[PDB]
Amino acid sequence: GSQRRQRTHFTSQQLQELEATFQRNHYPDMSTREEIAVWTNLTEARVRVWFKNRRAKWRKREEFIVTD
Repeated sequence: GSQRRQRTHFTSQQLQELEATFQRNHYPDMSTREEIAVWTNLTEARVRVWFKNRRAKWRKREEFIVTD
């Protein structure tokens, strides 16, 4: 098949809830991936793919580092 809308698997609003919930949860699971997807019109696979790409991008950006 193919996509019903011209989107890069996310919207400019969904990406904000993903990078916000990434602050409270750095490693979501089947239950927590669904918890964020449920009110953002996503599925757990979109969340898993996004967090996988975000960890790979975080390491170039150094968005969080432990200072202790």
